[PDB]
Amino acid sequence: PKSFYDAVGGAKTFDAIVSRFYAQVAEDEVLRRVYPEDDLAGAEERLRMFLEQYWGGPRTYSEQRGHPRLRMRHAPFRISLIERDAWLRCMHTAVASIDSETLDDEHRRELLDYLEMAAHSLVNSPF
Amino acid sequence: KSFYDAVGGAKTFDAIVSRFYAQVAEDEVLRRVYPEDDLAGAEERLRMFLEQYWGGPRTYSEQRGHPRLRMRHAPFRISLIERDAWLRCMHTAVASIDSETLDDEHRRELLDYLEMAAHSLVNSPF
Amino acid sequence: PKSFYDAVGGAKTFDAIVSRFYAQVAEDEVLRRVYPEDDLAGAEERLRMFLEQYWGGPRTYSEQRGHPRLRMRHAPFRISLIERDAWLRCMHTAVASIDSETLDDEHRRELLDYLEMAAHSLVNSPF
Amino acid sequence: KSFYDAVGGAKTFDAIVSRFYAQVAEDEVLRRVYPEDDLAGAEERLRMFLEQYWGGPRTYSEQRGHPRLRMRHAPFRISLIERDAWLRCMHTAVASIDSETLDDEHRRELLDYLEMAAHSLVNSPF
Amino acid sequence: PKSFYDAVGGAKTFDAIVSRFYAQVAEDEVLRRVYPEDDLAGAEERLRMFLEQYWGGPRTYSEQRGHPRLRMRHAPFRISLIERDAWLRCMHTAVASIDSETLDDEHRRELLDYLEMAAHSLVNSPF
Amino acid sequence: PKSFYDAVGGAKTFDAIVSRFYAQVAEDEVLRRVYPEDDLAGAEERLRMFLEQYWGGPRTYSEQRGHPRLRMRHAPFRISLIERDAWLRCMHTAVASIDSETLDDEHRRELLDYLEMAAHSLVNSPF
Amino acid sequence: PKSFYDAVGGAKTFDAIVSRFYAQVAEDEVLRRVYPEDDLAGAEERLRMFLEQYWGGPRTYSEQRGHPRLRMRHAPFRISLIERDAWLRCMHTAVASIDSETLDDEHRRELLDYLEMAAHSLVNSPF
Amino acid sequence: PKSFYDAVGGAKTFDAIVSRFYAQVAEDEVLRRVYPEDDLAGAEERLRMFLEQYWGGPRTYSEQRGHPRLRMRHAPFRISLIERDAWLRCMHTAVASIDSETLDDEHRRELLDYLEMAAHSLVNSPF
Amino acid sequence: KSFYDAVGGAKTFDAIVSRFYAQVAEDEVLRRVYPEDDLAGAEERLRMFLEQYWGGPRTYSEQRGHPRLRMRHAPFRISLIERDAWLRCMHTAVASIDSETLDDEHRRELLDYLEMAAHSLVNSPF
Amino acid sequence: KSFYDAVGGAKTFDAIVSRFYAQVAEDEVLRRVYPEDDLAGAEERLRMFLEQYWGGPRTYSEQRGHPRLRMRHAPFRISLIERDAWLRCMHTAVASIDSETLDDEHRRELLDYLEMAAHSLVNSPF
Amino acid sequence: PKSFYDAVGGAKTFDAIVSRFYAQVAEDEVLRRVYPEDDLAGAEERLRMFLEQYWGGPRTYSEQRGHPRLRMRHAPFRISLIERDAWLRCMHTAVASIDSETLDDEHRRELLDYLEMAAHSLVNSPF
Amino acid sequence: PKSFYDAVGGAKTFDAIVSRFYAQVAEDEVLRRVYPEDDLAGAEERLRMFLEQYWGGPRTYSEQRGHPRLRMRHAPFRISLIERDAWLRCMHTAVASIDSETLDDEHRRELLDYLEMAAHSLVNSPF
Ligand code: HEM
Ligand code: HEM
Ligand code: HEM
Ligand code: HEM
Ligand code: HEM
Ligand code: HEM
Ligand code: HEM
Ligand code: HEM
Ligand code: HEM
Ligand code: HEM
Ligand code: HEM
Ligand code: HEM
Ligand SMILES: [C-]#N
Ligand SMILES: [C-]#N
Ligand SMILES: [C-]#N
Ligand SMILES: [C-]#N
Ligand SMILES: [C-]#N
Ligand SMILES: [C-]#N
Repeated sequence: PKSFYDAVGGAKTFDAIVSRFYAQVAEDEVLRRVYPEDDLAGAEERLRMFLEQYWGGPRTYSEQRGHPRLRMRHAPFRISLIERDAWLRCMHTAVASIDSETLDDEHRRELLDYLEMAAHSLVNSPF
Repeated sequence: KSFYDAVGGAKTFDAIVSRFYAQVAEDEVLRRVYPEDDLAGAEERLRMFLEQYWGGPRTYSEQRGHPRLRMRHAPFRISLIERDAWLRCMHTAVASIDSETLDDEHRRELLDYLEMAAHSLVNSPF
Repeated sequence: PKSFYDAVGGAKTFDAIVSRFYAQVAEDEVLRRVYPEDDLAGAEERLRMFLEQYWGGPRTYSEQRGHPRLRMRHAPFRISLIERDAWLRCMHTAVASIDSETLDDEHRRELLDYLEMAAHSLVNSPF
Repeated sequence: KSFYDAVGGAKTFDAIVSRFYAQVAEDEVLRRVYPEDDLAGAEERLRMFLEQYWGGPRTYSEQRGHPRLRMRHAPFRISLIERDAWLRCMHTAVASIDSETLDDEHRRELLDYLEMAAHSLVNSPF
Repeated sequence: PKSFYDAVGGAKTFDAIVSRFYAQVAEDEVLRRVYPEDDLAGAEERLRMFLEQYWGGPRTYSEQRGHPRLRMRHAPFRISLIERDAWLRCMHTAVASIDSETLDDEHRRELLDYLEMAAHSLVNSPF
Repeated sequence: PKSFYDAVGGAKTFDAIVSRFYAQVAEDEVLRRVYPEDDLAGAEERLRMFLEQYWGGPRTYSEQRGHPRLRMRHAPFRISLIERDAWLRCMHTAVASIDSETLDDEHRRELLDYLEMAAHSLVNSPF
Repeated sequence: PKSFYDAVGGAKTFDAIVSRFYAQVAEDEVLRRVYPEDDLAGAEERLRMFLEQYWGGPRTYSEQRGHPRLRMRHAPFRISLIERDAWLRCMHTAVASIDSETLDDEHRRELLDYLEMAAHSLVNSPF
Repeated sequence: PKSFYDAVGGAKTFDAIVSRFYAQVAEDEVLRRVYPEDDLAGAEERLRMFLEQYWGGPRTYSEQRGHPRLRMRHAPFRISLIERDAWLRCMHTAVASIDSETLDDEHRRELLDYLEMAAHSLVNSPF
Repeated sequence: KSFYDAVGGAKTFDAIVSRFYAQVAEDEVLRRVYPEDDLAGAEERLRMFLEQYWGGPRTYSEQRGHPRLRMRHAPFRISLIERDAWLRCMHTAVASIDSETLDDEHRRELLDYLEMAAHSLVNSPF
Repeated sequence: KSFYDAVGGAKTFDAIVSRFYAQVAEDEVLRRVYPEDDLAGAEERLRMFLEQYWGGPRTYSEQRGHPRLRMRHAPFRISLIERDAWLRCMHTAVASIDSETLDDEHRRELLDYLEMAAHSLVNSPF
Repeated sequence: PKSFYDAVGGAKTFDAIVSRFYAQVAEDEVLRRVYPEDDLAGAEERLRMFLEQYWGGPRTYSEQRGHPRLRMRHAPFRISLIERDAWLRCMHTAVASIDSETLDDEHRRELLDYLEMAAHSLVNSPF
Repeated sequence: PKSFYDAVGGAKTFDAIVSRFYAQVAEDEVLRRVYPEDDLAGAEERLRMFLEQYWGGPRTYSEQRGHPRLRMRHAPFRISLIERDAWLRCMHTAVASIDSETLDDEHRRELLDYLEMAAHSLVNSPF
């Protein structure tokens, strides 16, 4: 279709990204100890639902979670440039794992531009 | 041989669920409850769920994860009235399938399942 | 202008109501099992913040928790008429413990009418 | 006026549940699922629950604690067959109450609840 | 004659089936959400012990856990055809991983017949 | 037949005993440290159900929990004479709180003889 | 005499400071974008209660608001260096309006050192 | 009585102080949110053991816990003047509950002086 | 009647444990493991524990809390050697009590208990 | 170098444990506590544990998992009577092993251990 | 270069040993049941920290945790010869994975000699 | 280049800054009392790695040190306003030792703003 979500391959693509992302998080010395060790599956699910929604996919995230209120969702954690950069490192790996046939050069840039902006907007701590 | 295969698999479930969701679209009661405009996503997810439920492809759980139907319906006020409207549309959809595709035994099992599941999802007094 | 909140004695009144409500809950065969055993302090605080906001007091609740989304916040719990009635019993006890000088008949009635309707609107289970 | 008082309260619920459980005793399907002999305790617990549910005395939760119906039914295999037999018996018991006592709207409300609750408690394929 | 347990290679075989089953579970989007994430080792062991006993091996299971009472042990979980099918998928691959020298065609048949019947018997939910 | 259960006032009596016992348990320097502190309500309920069943009341305990297997259910805890004595002190207080019209002298003596014997039977540790 | 609160003039002084502070906030281009849009009366009350309690005066703050969680209560708002500085300007203005007889050199310096450290510590945003 | 501990009545006195102190904590708006709600028995016990040891009594505290290292022990907690003042308020109440024959004016003063100083030494946060 | 009362109550326990801890002070193996000087506190706590264990006053748990003997012995290296020295001191202390106070059956019961308890507290290979 | 190898390894532990469990089968006290008939699995598991404990093969943990002996003995009432019967039978078994295979130092070390462990496993006043 | 820590490659080497140790622990049937499943990252971190300090590197361990007090750290666990042997197997594998260029034959002997003596010193249980 | 780290000269710049910083600490009357007593070599290395990572350089800090827990890591040390100011003096001196060609006015301002905020936020002591 027309939606960014469908253009990039819909649910299959977002599951692939968020899934490979959280696998990176597991091996990430920084983020390993940020994400609640006991709730890894649920965390992945919420991030996927959110990104699906954001890019014009299902609006399930909002029905389940409310307005994103990301600032307040991340308030429990001390996110400095170090966490921001680790998150982006993991996400860049995840996104780079998607072939160019599925994910355009134009769609890739748009996505990465958003992620880069969003991650910085959520920094809430000097260390 | 799975139920899914026995009843004609993908074509049958697409026929049922597309006919069901075409009805929802024109149903006063249900239009009020389903998200406001394009029911394309709702149709896809329902179809995928039923296909996996009856032994077909596992693409529902692949795309939506472990089923948590009560929680997924929780945002919506499903009273007896919505339940009955849903069941009417679904009975209509199933009735559109011929006896050669969906034999009497499989028809009864499918309908028995859907009625009880629909009752089990009622989550609101109004 | 005079707010319902100030008219009824503000923070002090709402703290009396909610604390006494939560003390009744602990004593209630139905409800003591519903409220998470390990988070009664926070639970009490969130209800208090919500009610203070609803009735014209501080708007901290919305800042901290977003839109009330009460249906989704109660979704984790099977609330039938039995839990609704037990909730109203406890709340009625709590409200009755406020004197009439503080909470006059008119404001008492308005409060109780709201709580009755709100409790009825949160029923989400047959049993 | 609670629903409980409107329909005649304890007198009515004892009449409904007495007549219900008298049928259970002779229903081969249900006789097999209920504990093997004296159905007095099962009758008393179902009656107490219904009385509390509809706004009467709190004896049920005082004696039984917070309602946990799915878990309390979990030891028993309640398939569609048991559900239907339970419902048949309940309808038959409710039909014994006159219209002066249980008017049309209340009768409908009660039956609607019981049908929905029974579907919601099915917990076995056979 | 020989026990079923000894005939198929006893503890080593049952350990292999159940550990491979449990690794499949972790990679199963349906089932990884159903098994308590904090208790996977203990859950594996209990299944292992049950199976060893059922097939004529050590009766430690009964000593430690009492009668199987599998219906009540599974009551805490909503097991529909979806979870039943996912369980059978994971178990089928685990069993398939045992070679024919260890696990006869006749024995393999008998084991699988039982697991398929038992998994179906434990469905307790419409969804 | 007349059950001991009915003779001593049935569900109401057993609820009063077990509820008062557990309130003693909370003020007990020995026992408050033995009972998992996040599970006191479920603990109270299971003991109530067992005691109702033992004395000829509802057989719900057996349905929900199987055979009592009290030895194996207390195996997780180090029960020495110190814990036995503390348990009995609290239970004696709880039983003493029931009036003589509800619980007459001979039923009281029978109930207490059983509890004393049962408490001693669950001793599993030297300290 | 004894407490910092009494030494500096108590309720009188803190009302003078915070009222003058929050009258500054109302006209402040930076801060009016961050404080909740209209009536700053509740904001002033809460800040004043907090400061009064912090310095050893009445415990009204915690009685009405609970245990201080300043980071979380500020988390809804974007407090960058710009807002921190703006807040400190208003506060320095407010403190400078108190004469030396009421707030002597020693207490003035102590107060301002604290406010400086506190404000810096509440920065939670890059922009 | 030659040791401070013995002079003031030993174990009985210290149990009474710390017991009553912890009861005050539970009623304290500031402090009940600071002490982990699932570990109150243990926390009371550790403080008792520490205080017994500090004042010339049993040296069990250091056997069990090592060197006090109170600063590091309190590092997980934001202790500002507000928490310091509330702790001291609860402790003054506890100490005041002991008669003067048991704890005479001279020992009371030494104990209070120490507790005031120690609470101040543990402040680690601006709010 | 409690074991505690049967053996003469406080006087007997004070006699046993005082004589026990007087031995400890001169036992080179035990002197090395008990904290370095005044064993008055250790003696008090052991006595209170044993008095409560055998049905006497609850002073032990009142002052010390719920018993956690393994954790309380954990700071100390109790090998077979320390276990045997402790047992010998206790045997010697118990032998100081006459048969009129501590009859043959209660003596055996006490000794059997101490032996079991002492073995269960060994926590070191050296 | 391993205690297991020093005492003659598999042959020795099979010798000790087989003769031990032969005694068990004929022991009134023990016969009552071990599972009612074929002591074959019990013998196997004890042997494997002792073998692993003393530095031999890891077959025990491979087949049985992390050791949890207290919990594994919990189902059985092991009073001092059962402890003493077990120890007698074990001492008999060990005494059937000659000094050249099990020298005086390894014998004492083995017996010290078995005594301590058996004492630590008493879990019942009767 | 000078300290043992530098001689063997410092932080890099110790991270490799401990990390590889903890991977072996996860596949050890004895030890995976001993280490708290919910705290593996922290466990590895604390062991790394301790070893780094012990061999003359950073003294962060003592700053954060105090004197090692390893007997008391291990008291919560039943460490018999079986656990001792499993630990040493895992650690020997981890150490053996370090090349002889990084870890001298003389430094390897010294490291392993310490580890073998320490593991034995921490045995605290018969089974 | 594009990362802050690269734009300001990367490894060379950070080594120069932190080398010059820690050379001062050694002879600083205030700071020498707070840093571990002798060889400030490890401290310097650790601070450098941290700042390099923080500004988008190598991840060597998290690789060797884990996730930043700066508050906890400074917890052992009494950092009042005096130590804060002494630290900032030494750091401002080190930063001033870098020429404008290497370290932009723009980048210098950003770096200094961060260091001031970070340092203020790490104050953990009244004295
Ligand atoms: C900047 C570094 C970030 C870190 C360290 C981080 C970390 C976390 C953590 C620890 C959680 C809680 C996990 C859970 O329990 O759900 C979370 C939640 C979440 N994050 Fe992030 N995150 C970062 C950035 C982002 C970004 C850039 C996005 C979107 C573009 C995002 C979207 C979400 C969503 C949608 C949730 C779930 C919110 C909910 O509960 O509904 N995060 N994040
Ligand atoms: C009782 C009457 C029912 C009503 C009024 C109802 C209504 C809805 C609505 C409004 C949604 C959200 C649609 C969207 O995504 O925009 C939904 C989702 C869904 N429904 Fe129903 N539904 C009913 C019964 C059922 C039954 C009986 C089933 C299957 C047995 C079912 C299966 C599903 C599934 C699989 C989803 C998607 C869940 C997810 O993956 O997020 N529903 N339903
Ligand atoms: C009908 C019976 C009700 C039951 C059984 C019930 C029970 C609960 C429970 C168990 C929670 C979770 C406690 C927590 O952790 O926060 C909760 C949350 C809450 N409830 Fe209720 N409740 C009922 C009705 C109401 C009503 C009538 C109101 C308002 C008038 C209300 C307002 C709230 C609020 C504001 C929260 C916190 C939501 C948040 O997280 O922000 N509840 N309730
Ligand atoms: C679906 C068909 C049903 C069947 C076959 C069934 C059967 C049973 C059985 C066998 C028991 C245990 C009886 C005993 O104590 O010996 C029971 C308990 C109970 N049932 Fe049902 N039941 C059904 C539906 C319902 C419904 C619809 C309700 C209420 C709306 C209900 C309410 C209860 C209550 C309150 C108990 C006692 C729970 C307790 O306090 O332990 N049942 N049922
Ligand atoms: C139908 C799909 C099934 C699902 C989703 C499922 C899931 C579960 C879960 C979540 C548990 C609790 C894990 C724990 O011990 O903490 C469990 C326990 C257990 N399951 Fe299943 N299971 C299924 C089928 C089966 C089958 C077919 C068998 C036997 C052939 C079985 C045997 C057991 C046993 C023996 C336990 C441990 C009971 C105890 O606590 O003693 N399960 N299962
Ligand atoms: C001798 C001292 C005793 C102690 C220290 C003790 C303690 C405990 C504890 C800690 C639990 C587990 C609570 C939980 O986490 O669920 C428990 C369970 C239970 N206890 Fe006791 N108990 C004692 C004696 C008794 C006696 C004498 C009886 C019967 C007269 C009894 C009956 C039960 C029952 C029925 C359960 C629930 C088992 C289940 O899970 O179904 N206990 N006890
Ligand atoms: C750094 C610059 C600061 C800014 C921009 C700021 C801004 C705000 C805002 C917008 C609110 C919510 C206002 C409302 O209720 O409508 C608030 C609340 C509050 N602030 Fe600040 N603040 C700052 C620093 C401080 C400092 C330094 C303190 C005390 C030392 C402080 C103490 C408080 C308190 C006690 C509350 C009320 C918390 C509650 O009970 O809900 N703030 N602040
Ligand atoms: C200044 C206000 C204080 C606050 C808010 C406070 C709070 C706390 C909290 C929350 C804990 C952890 C509870 C636990 O799990 O053990 C704790 C531990 C402890 N506190 Fe305090 N405390 C304060 C002052 C003091 C003072 C003045 C002393 C000594 C006179 C003290 C002695 C201790 C000891 C010995 C522990 C246990 C350390 C251990 O784990 O061994 N505290 N405190
Ligand atoms: C096995 C040989 C034993 C040795 C070497 C030993 C040694 C010790 C030592 C060194 C202490 C600390 C003394 C102090 O306060 O300075 C202690 C405490 C104690 N011991 Fe033993 N002990 C042994 C066996 C036993 C036995 C068999 C019992 C009781 C049956 C026992 C009961 C106690 C009690 C109640 C305490 C005080 C615990 C507390 O409240 O902190 N001990 N022991
Ligand atoms: C104190 C007297 C003892 C008695 C009466 C006793 C009795 C028993 C019994 C009845 C069983 C279950 C047998 C079966 O599987 O059918 C058992 C299991 C076992 N016993 Fe003992 N035992 C004693 C002491 C010991 C000692 C001292 C050890 C080792 C030092 C030991 C090691 C084991 C082991 C390893 C098992 C198998 C545990 C498992 O893997 O499931 N026992 N014992
Ligand atoms: C003998 C076999 C051993 C076993 C079974 C064992 C097991 C454990 C376990 C389960 C923990 C708790 C993990 C945690 O921190 O959550 C732990 C902690 C620890 N162990 Fe071991 N360990 C053994 C030997 C050793 C040895 C030989 C050393 C030193 C060379 C050591 C050093 C440590 C340290 C430093 C900690 C963390 C202490 C702290 O909390 O600060 N362990 N061990
Ligand atoms: C406020 C004034 C400060 C003082 C007095 C101070 C002092 C110290 C001291 C004494 C240490 C331990 C040194 C050692 O390992 O021997 C340390 C560690 C450290 N500091 Fe600071 N510091 C201050 C501010 C800062 C700031 C602003 C930063 C970064 C923006 C910082 C970053 C670090 C790092 C990364 C460590 C090592 C943490 C670790 O990996 O263990 N410090 N500091
Ligand atoms: C549902 N649709
Ligand atoms: C159900 N009766
Ligand atoms: C903040 N005011
Ligand atoms: C212990 N003495
Ligand atoms: C054990 N034998
Ligand atoms: C800190 N440096």
